[PDB]
Amino acid sequence: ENRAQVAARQHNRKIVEQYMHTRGEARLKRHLLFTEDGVGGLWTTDSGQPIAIRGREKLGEHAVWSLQCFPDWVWTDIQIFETQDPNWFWVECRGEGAIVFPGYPRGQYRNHFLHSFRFENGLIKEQREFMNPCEQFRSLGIEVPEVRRDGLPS
Amino acid sequence: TSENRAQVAARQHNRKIVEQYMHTRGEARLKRHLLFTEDGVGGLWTTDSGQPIAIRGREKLGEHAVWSLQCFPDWVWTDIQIFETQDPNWFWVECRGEGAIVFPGYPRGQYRNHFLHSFRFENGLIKEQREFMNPCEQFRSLGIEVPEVRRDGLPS
Ligand SMILES: O=C(c1cccc(Br)c1)c1c(-c2ccc(O)cc2)sc2cc(O)ccc12
Ligand SMILES: O=C(c1cccc(Br)c1)c1c(-c2ccc(O)cc2)sc2cc(O)ccc12
Repeated sequence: ENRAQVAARQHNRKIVEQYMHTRGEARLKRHLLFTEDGVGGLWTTDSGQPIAIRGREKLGEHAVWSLQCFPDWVWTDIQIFETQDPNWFWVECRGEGAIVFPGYPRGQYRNHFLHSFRFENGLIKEQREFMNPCEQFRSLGIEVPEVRRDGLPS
Repeated sequence: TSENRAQVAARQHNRKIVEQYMHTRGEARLKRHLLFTEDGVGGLWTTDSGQPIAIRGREKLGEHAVWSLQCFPDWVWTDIQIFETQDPNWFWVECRGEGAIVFPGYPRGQYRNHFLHSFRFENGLIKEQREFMNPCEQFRSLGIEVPEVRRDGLPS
């Protein structure tokens, strides 16, 4: 069983690496790193509900959109964490690029990210990204509310 | 090997400290800073301003606990999942948290959120703790209006 666990972890790490380094036109094929029922998406949004893209086909369709609205996106400062689960990885990184979001002025978006990758049978079953949406608000020209700190110590 | 045994031992001990931290609640929070190195850092990495709020030093962490017990009087971490990593001195935690929020100048509220924690260790104690959440949920708990990204132009 330890052999099976070890085997899984090394292959899955390569897939996380490939995902995090997928750039440009290659993003159109990134969904091939998922299971047929794989899910990806953004877990931290203004509404408090995740935005999940469900299914390898819908993920492939969505990459076409992502290529237009984040045309030069790169992940940077990539740190991949294996865990005691050979099928679960976490990634700490930054990301940056132009943001061309429908209905908003073209801007530049930079943020810190955490990604969760869960695997099934050698491919990604669930990818989740977590960030501070306040930085995406700023990139879109949306006013960020400020918590009053006057009464706080520091 | 002897080096592998030392890494296993460090990871097992550090996991116990992460567990203790995550289950520390009530008055015990006043002593949670003893789980840190003398120069340890803790705090909140995701805020409205985009800059972390870092509390630097075991002494300052203990002093800050006094404020934390006033403004989050009954905080609980729930749904705790602890992740060891290939670094015996680096752990991640996925969890939820809940409690009253009693922030100066705001109405008393109830705050619920999802959290990720990072714990880095030195010599058996916490050198750096960092907390990551979506601040929009804390805005809601304080009665602060959350801006809405318009979705009309997006694929549905
Ligand atoms: O930036 C995204 C995004 C980008 C790529 C994938 C995913 Br999933 C989400 C956001 C949205 C989105 C939703 C549906 C789409 O088809 C396209 C974009 S809504 C929204 C609200 C926020 O407060 C912050 C970010 C977003
Ligand atoms: O919740 C906290 C917080 C930060 C660090 C430790 C603890 Br405990 C709580 C926030 C603040 C704070 C700052 C300085 C203090 O001394 C006490 C509170 S400001 C702010 C702004 C946000 O948008 C969201 C959260 C906070």
